[PDB]
Formats: sequence, C-alpha cells, structure tokens
Amino acid sequence: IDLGRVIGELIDHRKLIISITSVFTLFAILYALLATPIYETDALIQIEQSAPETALLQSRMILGKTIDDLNLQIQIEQKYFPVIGRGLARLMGEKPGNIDITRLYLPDSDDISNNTPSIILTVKDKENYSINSDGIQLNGVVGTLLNEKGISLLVNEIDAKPGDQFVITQLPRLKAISDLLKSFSVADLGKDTGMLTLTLTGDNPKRISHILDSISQNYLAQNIAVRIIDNAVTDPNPVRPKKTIIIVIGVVLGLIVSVVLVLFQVFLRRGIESPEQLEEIGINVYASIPISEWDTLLAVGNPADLAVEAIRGLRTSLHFAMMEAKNNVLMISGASPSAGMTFISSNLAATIAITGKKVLFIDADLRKGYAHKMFGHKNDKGLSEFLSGQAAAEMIIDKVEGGGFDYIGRGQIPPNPAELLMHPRFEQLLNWASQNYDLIIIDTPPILAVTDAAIIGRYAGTCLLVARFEKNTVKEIDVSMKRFEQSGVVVKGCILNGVVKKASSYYRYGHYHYG
Amino acid sequence: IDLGRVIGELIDHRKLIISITSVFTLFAILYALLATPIYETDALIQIEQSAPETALLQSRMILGKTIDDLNLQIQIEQKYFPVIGRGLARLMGEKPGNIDITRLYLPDSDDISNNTPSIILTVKDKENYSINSDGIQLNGVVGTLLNEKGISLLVNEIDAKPGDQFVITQLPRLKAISDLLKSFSVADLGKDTGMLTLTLTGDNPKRISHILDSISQNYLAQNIAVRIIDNAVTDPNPVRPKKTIIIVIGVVLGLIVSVVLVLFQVFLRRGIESPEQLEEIGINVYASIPISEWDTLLAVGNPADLAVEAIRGLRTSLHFAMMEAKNNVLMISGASPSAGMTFISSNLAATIAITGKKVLFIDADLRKGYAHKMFGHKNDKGLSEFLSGQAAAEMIIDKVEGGGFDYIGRGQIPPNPAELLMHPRFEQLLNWASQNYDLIIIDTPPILAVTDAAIIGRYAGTCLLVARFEKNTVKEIDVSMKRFEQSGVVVKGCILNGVVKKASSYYRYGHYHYG
Amino acid sequence: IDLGRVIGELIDHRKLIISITSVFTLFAILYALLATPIYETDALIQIEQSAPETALLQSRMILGKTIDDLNLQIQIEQKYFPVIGRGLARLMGEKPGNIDITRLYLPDSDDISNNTPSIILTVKDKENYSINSDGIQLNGVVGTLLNEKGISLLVNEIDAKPGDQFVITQLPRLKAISDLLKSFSVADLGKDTGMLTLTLTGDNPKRISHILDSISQNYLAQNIAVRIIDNAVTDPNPVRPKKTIIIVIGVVLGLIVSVVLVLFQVFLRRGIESPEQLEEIGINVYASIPISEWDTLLAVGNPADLAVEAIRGLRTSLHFAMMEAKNNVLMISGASPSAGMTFISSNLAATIAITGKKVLFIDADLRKGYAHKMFGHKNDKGLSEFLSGQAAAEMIIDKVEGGGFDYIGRGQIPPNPAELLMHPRFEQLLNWASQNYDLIIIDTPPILAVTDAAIIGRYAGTCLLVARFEKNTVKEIDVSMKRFEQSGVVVKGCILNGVVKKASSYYRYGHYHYG
Ligand SMILES: Nc1ncnc2c1ncn2[C@@H]1O[C@H](COP(=O)(O)OP(=O)(O)O)[C@@H](O)[C@H]1O
Ligand SMILES: Nc1ncnc2c1ncn2[C@@H]1O[C@H](COP(=O)(O)OP(=O)(O)O)[C@@H](O)[C@H]1O
Ligand SMILES: Nc1ncnc2c1ncn2[C@@H]1O[C@H](COP(=O)(O)OP(=O)(O)O)[C@@H](O)[C@H]1O
Ligand SMILES: [Mg+2]
Ligand SMILES: [Mg+2]
Ligand SMILES: [Mg+2]
Repeated sequence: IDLGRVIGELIDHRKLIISITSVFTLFAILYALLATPIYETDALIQIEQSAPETALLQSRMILGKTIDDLNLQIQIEQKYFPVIGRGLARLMGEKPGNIDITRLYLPDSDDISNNTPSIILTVKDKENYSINSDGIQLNGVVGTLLNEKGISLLVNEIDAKPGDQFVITQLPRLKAISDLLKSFSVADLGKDTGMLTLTLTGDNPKRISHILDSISQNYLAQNIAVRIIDNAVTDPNPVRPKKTIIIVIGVVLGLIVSVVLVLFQVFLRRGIESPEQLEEIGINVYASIPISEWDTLLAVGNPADLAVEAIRGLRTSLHFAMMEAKNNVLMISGASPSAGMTFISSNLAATIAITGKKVLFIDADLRKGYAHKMFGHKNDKGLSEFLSGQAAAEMIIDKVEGGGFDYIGRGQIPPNPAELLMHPRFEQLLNWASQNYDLIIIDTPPILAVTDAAIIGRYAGTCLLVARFEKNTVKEIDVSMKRFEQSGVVVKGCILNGVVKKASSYYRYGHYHYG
Repeated sequence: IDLGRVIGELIDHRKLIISITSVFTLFAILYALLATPIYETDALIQIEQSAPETALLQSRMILGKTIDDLNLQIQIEQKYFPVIGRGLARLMGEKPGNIDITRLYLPDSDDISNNTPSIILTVKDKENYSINSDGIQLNGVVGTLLNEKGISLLVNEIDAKPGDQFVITQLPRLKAISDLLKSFSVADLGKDTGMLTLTLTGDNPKRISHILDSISQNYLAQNIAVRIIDNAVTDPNPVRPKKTIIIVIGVVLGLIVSVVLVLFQVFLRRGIESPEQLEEIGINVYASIPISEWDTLLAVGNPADLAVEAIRGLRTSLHFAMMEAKNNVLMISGASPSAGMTFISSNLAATIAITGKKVLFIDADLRKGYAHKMFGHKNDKGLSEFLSGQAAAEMIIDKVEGGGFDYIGRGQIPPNPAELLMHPRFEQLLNWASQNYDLIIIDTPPILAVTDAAIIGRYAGTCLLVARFEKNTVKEIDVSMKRFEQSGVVVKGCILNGVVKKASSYYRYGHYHYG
Repeated sequence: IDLGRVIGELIDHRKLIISITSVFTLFAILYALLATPIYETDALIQIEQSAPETALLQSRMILGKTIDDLNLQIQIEQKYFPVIGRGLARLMGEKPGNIDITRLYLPDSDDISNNTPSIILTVKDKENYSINSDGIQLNGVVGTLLNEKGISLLVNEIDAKPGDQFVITQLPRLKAISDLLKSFSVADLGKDTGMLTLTLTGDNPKRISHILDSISQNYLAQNIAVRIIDNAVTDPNPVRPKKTIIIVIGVVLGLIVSVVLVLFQVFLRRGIESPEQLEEIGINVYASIPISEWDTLLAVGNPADLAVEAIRGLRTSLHFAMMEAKNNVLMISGASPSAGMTFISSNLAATIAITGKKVLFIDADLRKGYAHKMFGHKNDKGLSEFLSGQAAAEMIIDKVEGGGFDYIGRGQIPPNPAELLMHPRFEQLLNWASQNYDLIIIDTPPILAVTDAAIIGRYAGTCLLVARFEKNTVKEIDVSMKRFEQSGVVVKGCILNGVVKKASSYYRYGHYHYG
C-alpha cells in the first residue's frame, strides 16, 4: 500500500470519520460538564516518628470520634430523578439546598440486604415538610421534634425552595467510617520531618474543611491525654473531573476507532472498483456507465444526462465491435439481478433509434420482465403467448411512445420459462425479425440464477455482460463468462454500470458535464 | 529517491518554504518581544535540620502574615485593551503608572462564580479620579477617604498621566496566598548546611524584593518567639521569556513544518511531469509546448513567442508523420477540457498557413466551440446549420483575417450534437474539402466527457491527443487512447502542452530564446 | 564508489579545498592571537565543615565588603575603537595605560535602560586631562578634586601617554558583585579536609591577586568576629584562550567543511564527463576536442594547436563515415547554444581545405550567425537575400582569406527564419553547389531551441551533433537525437567539444603535444 491510497480512503469515508469523532467528543464533553465536581481540603500538622501517627490518624477510634461529633451518619442527598439532573441543575445556576438535621432515628428495618434505612422528605414551605418512608405520609414542622410511627426526626433551618425532595439515610457507623477513610489521606511530605500533610476530598467544599478540622482537633486532643501549623482550607478549584484531559482522550479515542473502522471496511471490500480489475482477467470493458441521480426511459426524459452520454459512447463502440458478426442480434445479460441489464438494454435501444436505425427490443425475461410497464403496454400477447403457440408474430410487436423503436413484451408469466425458450419458434421469430430490422436487442435474466440466457445466446451474434459497480466481484463475472463458454456462447465483453466518484480510485472516467 | 530530486523539490518550493519559515519566525519574535518580562529576587538564610523549615516557610501562617503586612490582597493592574498593549507600551518607552492604595473594601458581591470584586479607576489629574464598578460613576480625591455606595477606598500618591485606567481587584486571602506560593521557592543548596536559598519571581522588580524581605523578617521573628545572611535583591536581567531559545525554536519549527508540507505535496502529485512518463507507456510525444506568458491568435500577434517555436517543431514533425496517411485530415482531441486543444489546433493552422499551404480549420466542437470569436465571425451558418440541412457547403466557410487560412465555425448550438455528426453529410463535406485544400484540421471536444471525437475520428487520417502538463495523469491519457482504439480510431500520438520550468525535473526542453 | 574516484575528486578540487582550509585556519589564528588573555590567581585556606563556608564566601556580604574596600564599582577601560585594537596594541608591545581613581560620582542619569553612567577621559599630559560625558567638555588636574556639573571626580597618578582615551563607568554595586562572583570559584580539593582552594580569573594579573587577598582577609576577619595557608598568587601563563586546541579545531573544521562541499558538488554534477556516457546510450562519438587556451580561425592562426590536431582526427574519421552517403552535404548542429557548432564547423572546413579539396561553408544560422565577421565580409547578399528572392546564387559566395574555401554568410536577419528555409530555392542552391564542390558544410542553430536544423537536415547526407563537455547532459543529447529522428533526419553521431583535464576522469584522451 501507499499513502495516496490511504488518503483517498480517508477522503471517501470522511462522513463516517467525522460523525464518529463528533459523537465521541460530544460524550466526553457531556461527561466533563455533568460530572459532579470534587474539591480538596488540606491541613499541616507538626510532630515533635510520624510513622505510627499515620496509622493512628486512619484508625477507627479517631475517625469514629469525628463522625460522632459531626453526625456524619446522617446522609442527606438532594433528589434528582435522572443521572444528569444534578449536573444540569448546577449548570443552570440553581443553588443546591441543604437541611440541618441534629437527630435521626429510623425504625431500623435491618433486613437481609438493606442495612441502611432511608426516607424521603418533601419541602412544603420554610416551616413544615412531608415525610414518607414506604408510603406512610407524615407532616412535620421545623423546631418541634417528631416521634411518630417508630420514627424520630429533628429538622432545623430548612434552606431550599418548596417542592424539593431530599433522601435522608441513616447509614451504619462502620459505613460512615469507611466512607470517611476512603477520601482521607495522610502523608509525610519530607519522609523525615515532623510535618504531616492531611488531605480530604468531597463534593461539599465547606463540609470537608469542617471534617478535617474535626479530625485534627480530635487527634491533637487525644495525643495530649503535636502542633497544628495549618488548619484545613479548601482549594476552590475542583480536582475532579479533569476536563481537558478527558476531552483530549475522547477526541483521540474517536479518531482511533474511526481509523480502525475504515481500515476494517477497506480490508473487507471485494467488489469491482475499476475496469482494470476486469481487464487484468482478460475481459474487454466497452463502457462505464455512471449512476444517473435524475417508469420512464432516461434516454428520452433527460437525453443530456451523463449516463446517456456514456451510453452513446457504448453505441459507438458497438457499431465497430458488431462488424463481422454472424447476425444483427445483440444479447445483454449479467451475473446477478439488479445489475442494470434492463436499464442498459432499453436506453441503448433508445440511443440507437435516434440515429435513424430500425430497432427491435425483445424482453426475453419470462420470469420478471417489466419492460411493458416501462414502455406503455397492451400486456396481452407477449413472447409467452407466441412461444406457447397461441399468438402470431404480428400481434406481439408494439411501439415505444417516446422512443422510436419496436418492442416485444414478455407476456403472461409461464410455468416453464426455460422450456418455452427452447422451441424452434424462437429461432423462427429471430430469423424473421432479422430481415425487417437493422438491430435486435434481447434482454435476459441473469446467468448465475437461471439458464435462460444460455439458451437465448445460441442465436445471438453478439453477447455482452453487465457488471454492477460495487456489488459484483471479479470472480462472479469470470464464473458467468465460463458458464456461458461451456454452453457454446462466446461473450464479447462487459459493461460496468452504476459507477460513482471515489477519491481512492485514481481512475478517471469522463463522468462530468461538458457544455 | 536521490538527493538531486529532493534538492530540486526544495528549489521549486522555495517560495512556500521561505514564506512559512518567515511567518513562524515573525510570530516567535513577536512573542519574545511582547511577553511581559519576569524578574527574580533571592535571599540567603542561615539555620543553626532545614527540612521542616522548608515546610514552615511555605505554610499559610507565615505567607498570610506577609500578605497582611504588605496588603497583597489589593491587586492593581494598569489597563490596556489588547493582549499586546502592555508590550507595545513598554517598547515605546512609556513609564508604567502605579497607585498606592492603603484601604480597599468592595461591596463583596460574592455570587456563584465571581468571588473577586473589581472596579475601574480612571485618572483625571494628579489629585482627583473617577471610579466605576458597574456603571456607577463616583468622584474621589487623593487624601480624603471615600465611603460611598457600600464602597470604601483610600488612594495615595497617584503617579501616572491623566486618562489612564486601572483595574482594582479585591481578591480573597487564600487566592493571594496561593499566588504568592506559586512564585516562591525554597532550597537548601548544600543539602546538609544551615544555608537556605529563598527565591521569588514577578514582573515588578521592587515589589518582589520587598515581599521576600517581608517573608524573611516574618520567619526570623516567628522563630525567635536563624540568621539572614543575604537580604533580598533582584537580578536586573529578567529570567523569562528566554528570547534566543524562543527564536531558535520558532525557526526550527518553521523549517520542519515547511519540509513536511513539501514532502506531502511531492508524495501527492500524480500529473504528468515529462514526456518520458508518456513514452514509458508506449505513447509517442511529438512536441512539448511551453506556457506563453504573453481573443487573438498567438502565432499572429507574437510570431517569435517560444510556444510558436515549439509549434513550428510540431509542424515539421507532422509533415513527416502524415506521410502515408489515408487522407489529409488531422483531428486534434484530448482527455479533459481546457488541456489546450483549441490553442494547439488554431496556432498549428496558422503556422502551416504561413508556409504557403491552403488550410481549412473546422470547429467541430458543437457544444462549446468559440473559434468564431477568436477569428472574427459572421456567426450565422456554421457546421450545425450545414449538418441539419439548412445551409450549403459554400456559405459556411470564412477567412481568418490575420491568419491566412479558411475556417468553419460551429454555428448555433444544437440539441443533438453527437447525432448531427453521424449524418453522411459530414463525410460529404470532408470529401469535398479534401480536394480543395492541402490540409484540414478538426478541433473536437474531449473524449472522456463525450463521444463526438470518436465519431469524427473515423474520417481523419491522423489523430493526435493533447495532454495538459500538470493537470492530466498518465492513466487519463492511456484511458483516452483505449477509448479511441475501441471505436476503431488509431491515435498517432500525443502533444504535451503548457510545460513550465521545474528544478526537480532534470528534463531539458528547448524553452528559451535564441536570437 | 571506489577510492580512486574520491582521490581524483580531491585532486581536482584541491584549489577550493586548500583555499577553504587556509581561510578557516587564518581566522582561528587571528582569534587565538587577538583574544585578550585571561589569567588565574589562587589561594589556599585552612578550616579547623567547609560546606557552609563555601556558601559564606560567595555571599553578597563578603563580596560586597571586598568591592567597597577595593572600589571595584569604578570600571576603567582603555579605549580602542575596533574590536581588534586591543589585541594589535598588545602584539605591538605597547604598554597598557592605567589610572588610579579614588572618588567617582556621576550624575546618575538612571533612565529606563542605561543604569550605568559612563564618561570619557582623554589624557592631555601627565597632569591635566579632558572629560566628556555627553559632549560637555571639562578640564581637570591630577591632585585637585573636581566637583562640577553634577560630576565629582578625583584622579591620581595618570600613567599613560598623551592622547589616550579611557571609558570610566560607575556601575551599580550589585553589578560589581555579580561580576566578581562570575569569575570566583571555591572548592574543597579533598572533599573532607579543612583545605579550601579559592580561584579567581581576570585580565589584570595584579588586580586579581589583590582582589583575592582582600576576599581572604575579609572572610578571615569576619569569622574571628580559619587560617590562610597560601595567599593569592597569579599563574603568569594565561589560562585562556587555549591557542593550540583552537588552531587544531580550526584546521579540522576547515577540512570537514571542504570535504562536505566537494562531496556536494560531486553529487550534484550531471554534465557529460567522458565519451563513454554517450556510447552507453548508443551514440557514436567521432572525436573529442579539447579547449584551445590560445575573430580568427584557429586552424589558420595556430595550425599546431591541440584542438586542430583533434579536428584532423575528426577529418579522417569523417572521410570514412561519409562514404556511401547520399550526397556530399554535412550538417553540424547541437542541443544548446555555445556548445561549439560554429567553432567545429569552420575549423573543420579549414582543415579539409588544406588537403586540396574544394569546400563550401554555408552559415544557415539566420538568427545569430556571425561567420561573416570571422571570415572577413561584404555583409550584403547573404543567404537571406537569396532565399527571399532578391539575390542570385553567384553574388552570395565569397572567399575566406586565410582559409582556402568558399562561404555563404547569413545575410540580413529576416523576420521569418524557419519559413525562409522551407523554400524550394534552398534545395536548388544545395543541388547546384553539390556539383561545383567536393564538400558542403552547413552550420545551424541548436535543435532544442528552434526547428531550423530539422528543416535543413532533410537535404544533408550526413548530420553530426556537437555536445559541450561539461554543460550538456546525456538526456539533452538523447532528446536532441530523438527530435531529429521524429522529423525524418538520421543523426550519424556526436562530437564532444571543450574537454579539459580532470584527475577523477580515468579516461585518457590524446590531448598533449607530440613533437
Ligand atoms: N446507472 C444507473 N443509474 C440510475 N439507475 C440505474 C442505473 N442502472 C440501473 N438503474 C436502475 O436501478 C434499478 C435496477 O436495475 P435493472 O436494470 O432493472 O436490473 P436487472 O439487472 O435485474 O435487469 C432499476 O430501477 C434501474 O432503472
Ligand atoms: N501553452 C499555452 N500557453 C498559453 N495559453 C494557453 C496554452 N494552452 C492553452 N492556453 C490557453 O488556456 C485556455 C484554455 O485552453 P483551450 O485550448 O481553449 O482548451 P480546450 O482543450 O478545452 O479546447 C485558453 O484560453 C488557451 O488560449
Ligand atoms: N574547444 C574550444 N576551444 C576554444 N574555444 C572554443 C571551443 N569551442 C568553442 N569555442 C569558442 O567558444 C565560443 C562559443 O562557441 P560557438 O561555436 O560560437 O557556439 P555555437 O554552438 O552557439 O555555434 C566561441 O567564441 C568559440 O570560438
Ligand atoms: Mg431486468
Ligand atoms: Mg476547445
Ligand atoms: Mg553558432
């Protein structure tokens, strides 16, 4: 491989690359803007050692004392239903509410799993509130204590707007101690001095400084039954989430996944990409037809279409190839369905009719031929009725209205399509038509699916295959050619159909307007 | 690859290389001259240890004491609207102003984000000044204190020119302490001695020395409730920005980006560069025409042009190639539009007419032919009107004025250009003209876009393709030749057009004046 | 590559190699002889530790005390206008002057940048002197103090010759301390003993020893409020610049730059170097003509020239090649101008005329032919006038005086040179001349520039190309041959012209005298 190939591949897949990278970067931005910020407070302690003091600070006696002093076993969480409600509320500038609770005693359900009882408190005004544990609604008032239904609560100084809801949990003392220990750090910072740096993290910048001051006071008071050089203050800039590294990670991750996905698609492609793939195998390509982005004949509705220009190129190529052919019959076939055989056949018939030659178009697709719909029809008396013997050769020929050539439709779909085509009446029809017309074009079903084209091809002096631009593979076309050669039918060459513009190709068609 | 190639590439791209390097170096110089200089002061302290003293110096008690003593919570910034105003003002030799403020109390808005209140003070004279916080204009006088609108201010010794504006911020004490700590360093410098080196950086060389003296005095006074060997002095040479390394980095960065960009363009080029690329594929090149930097025929306006000399070379080559041709008709075509087919065709007709031969020029580009504009025209009765049957072969031929040959214009643009050219009247016209002229030159549309040239080429004894020097690729020309061969038209060879001088080429044309 | 090639390349480029190396070595010698010498003094101190004493010696208290004692803030510099004046003065044996100044007070301008005031003192005699700060001229006398114009000066013991000028600077105390600190070093030299080695460098060998003695005394005196084992003495041999390493570096740098430059030129050469380069491509070389270092014909002025000998070799080669040629016409052409086509053509005509054969020389360079100047002329009625029809074939032929052959000049420069040559009168002239002469030689313009030679070559039975020895490339000659072949002109072979002696060649011509 070379760099031009990969650059063209990136240019072609730019829509997917951009979409994937933008999606990943949007998710990264949403996380870096909706994650709750985490602040850090710290304090500095003087030791007159300092290895066992580190274990004494993190022990459950000191931390438990702090928790008892500060009532850290009463967890209060402002309620937002979604997982992004809190982040949005912070972004909108809404001030978070808080409640001071000095006494809480839940009935302590203490079942197998839920060791932490919790209730929901809804604020009705600055004074009263509603409480529900499991649907049991009670009304309480700030100030006066509540002792009802096995529930004790004392609420002071509700500072929020009415309608807010708060989850109040009474978690066990060990759970509180473990929570405090997880966010608490002690370090020496000199490895030999009596200086210890205590650190604490949390989402409330005032609460963490109060908690660290409590820890320092408890440790100092316990030791004298040590000097606090720096009492706890909180850095106002949150330490998490780290926004810029998150966004950079998101962008780079999006780019790498996009690149590997494009590499995956490029390594898994097998369709035809240029006429050179067919010409390596030894197959003549007579034209490349682009997709016309424009029940009508294209060569009649839009004669100045680019696909019709490419078909005029095919017309001039054929006028030279079909010299020294045994008769004036051309058969168009292909490997797979919807490659474009009917499109090519009918539009070629129209462009050859505009030059003043008499053209007969035969729809010999007895299984799915729709040419009568595309030309305007009297669907009676098609090729079926003629072959089965219930029609004559003069009742089946009709005129294309905006075209200028004659045609024969398929007729009624028969039960034995391949066997009807083997009747000698088919060759009688071809020999009769070959004397009243300058050209006969026969449209057929694909050869890999059924065998009708190989029957028809015995009486055609020229045979061309239609290959679809991206769908078909080189192996398919080669197998189709060999299946034709085995039945005694020589295939003159190929027509590539439905070509589109690709930056990776480096093959230049003339698929652009000139005028 | 070899070194001659890369040297030629650099010579060719020197304009881009020089421009990019000069832009990057100019940006580096602008930064190294507009960045505010940062000075450094330092002091030396004697310790009679020295590991915990390092943590005691950087603690908030000592630094906070210094900040309280020196009023470092009053931030004063001289106001320049742009981000380069201060640098320009320093470069112009303008002396920065300063104000001594001993008492500041802003109303402490203290909203969600802006924790630092700030006002703007405009100097009206040496005595009075104007103050605005949020549009509230007040007048104050140096000396007498101001207590108005919840704002307290005391300003002493305004030393600036009238019209200056200063931002006065009252930042919080922790913010001041963090600012001081960021620019403050303590080191041991012997790792065992009682010597400590204290360092401080900042943009004011006197303020930083005062701050470091205050820190040293506070630490010394606190310890005795230590010897200061060296009091703080400031190195007069700024430590940042480091100009020479910045400029060197800018130059080297410019060179590397230029080299990679030129390498990128060289690896992405696919156009034809020399006739050897076409001759490898097996295509005869009959001439290489340079760009003529000079609605007129070039071979008539400037007969001594270099392009006309190259076209005389083509004339002598053709006089030998067109021997043993079936008729005296030459068709010029090409792959893509604006390769130079009309330019070559018409100028070749002029140079062959000056040698005394009778020449007919036919503009068979029925879609975009403009030869009638370039020759001086009676636009009626062109090739269209003749082919469609509404004109005779004697009414369509006209004389080029400054030329010396006959011509046929396209006529009115028809709706069916390819089908008009297929009329037997075209061959009748060619056979009639072939007996009254020594040479007929036919100009055509490009073959990749439309098929008209392949129709015309059946009656031309000689056919040449025009390839544009840098635009076309070898694949394009090969595809054009094969599309012609498929239609039964043998292409004699190619003409390379619009060649220019490239140091990387190492192919020598004769594109220079001799006279 | 092999060693013989590179040795020959060095032999050929020896002039450049020697010049570059000599230039670099001369610059190195000039630096190593003009750089001011820097002396070193040192002293040895005993410590009864020694880690903090190192920081105490380099502190600003001790160094500042030394500077105050020795008045090191008075900088005196003897004035030389150029940057090599001092070095030359030292080399000429001139004794540097000195002035003892005990009191200096400049007005202390103290602007934004120039913190160091300076004045210029011009010595008028042993007693009086002139002083100028900014053009303000004052007269002072040794002894009596000066207090004028805000300037205080006391000068003692002027020891210099009259006319000398000295810059006297009053630099700030910190600048003096930093200057002293930069040149001062302290080391332990045992890493554990009480021995310290103090070192000081400077351009004055007595001043530095005095300064180091002052530093030692101040440190010793301060400590007792330490033993000086060795007081300061100066090594009389300067420590910088180190001459031999500088000169060796200069020589080696010159050699490496010379070698890379010669390698650069050798890798960038593309011209023809030997006839073998042309014979690989399949081109017969019939002669190699050397440069003749000798408006005259060389074969007449200096018949025993080496170039004329090589041309006699060409004459004998041609007498055998031109057998079985269709006529007796020889055309000489070439690729590029000033390859030597006229030189070869005319001198070949002279050497063939001395053998008793009748020779006609035709100057068919209608664009820049100067043969009439070189033969002695009647410039009227040349080839132009004949072709345009205004002269006959008998009025245009003239005699070369010192030669022995006939010639036709170009005539008046025409506006249509290529079209004049296409007249059938040219072939009439050639057919008439072919019956009255044994040989006709035609000189032409180069074929890459214009096409005239390809027109003339149709009527020449033999055609030779001239290639210039170093200017032309193999690609040029091959392109010229192919441009001739395309026009139906067969080129017999080549003549290499202007060959010179190259040690790298290893191709031996016979370009030496034999006689
Ligand atoms: N180059 C093309 N541009 C636009 N439409 C095309 C092109 N080729 C085929 N088609 C359309 O795509 C559809 C499938 O092609 P069709 O010719 O009917 O398939 P089949 O090979 O089975 O006979 C048709 O509706 C056809 O009109
Ligand atoms: N070697 C050239 N030097 C200067 N101008 C040129 C050269 N070749 C083409 N042109 C000019 O560039 C324009 C486009 O070329 P043209 O011959 O008209 O294109 P086309 O190939 O479509 O017929 C024209 O205006 C032409 O005169
Ligand atoms: N081998 C040579 N030795 C000395 N002078 C030479 C040699 N070859 C050419 N010259 C001189 O160098 C100049 C340029 O060569 P000239 O023959 O006039 O060039 P051109 O190829 O254009 O006809 C002339 O003055 C010529 O006399
Ligand atoms: Mg179909
Ligand atoms: Mg054109
Ligand atoms: Mg000459």
